[PDB]
Formats: sequence, structure tokens, C-alpha cells
Amino acid sequence: KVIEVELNDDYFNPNVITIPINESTTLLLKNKGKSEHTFTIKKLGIDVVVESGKEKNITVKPKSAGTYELICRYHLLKGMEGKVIVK
Repeated sequence: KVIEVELNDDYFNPNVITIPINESTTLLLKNKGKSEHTFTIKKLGIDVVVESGKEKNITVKPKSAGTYELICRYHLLKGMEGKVIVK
């Protein structure tokens, strides 16, 4: 059920993630890059810092359908962004 998301230098893989509304979804965030990265969905108030070579789970339960910007706060300007779709 878990959705794996690779964080690397400097991209998300996958960069478009779809998750169900009013339900709980677990994301496994794996930072395989040399740099620290974040998994940030500001409109959902989500922000997780994942250290280089490490991994973290987050469980999300969105209440509003929509498409929300995903960024890394550290390497945004290298084009490190994506989308999370709640439907």
C-alpha cells in the first residue's frame, strides 16, 4: 500500500503522485542523493526533511481534493518539484 518516492539530486521520482481523498496513504521517502532534501507540500502543511542516504515514512490523510505543488525547499531552484493529486 505504501508509495515509494525517491529523492535524489535534484529530483523526485516519481514526481507526480496520486492519493485518495479522506483516506490514509503511507509514503516512504528515500533520499538517495548526496544533498539533504525535503518533501514539501505547503498547501497540505506537509514538510519532511530527509537526510542524505536515509529514509522516512509519512502517512497523509488529505481532506480536500485538488492538485498540490511538491517541492524540495533546499534545491527547488534546480527544478526539484512535482505534484501530489488528491482525488
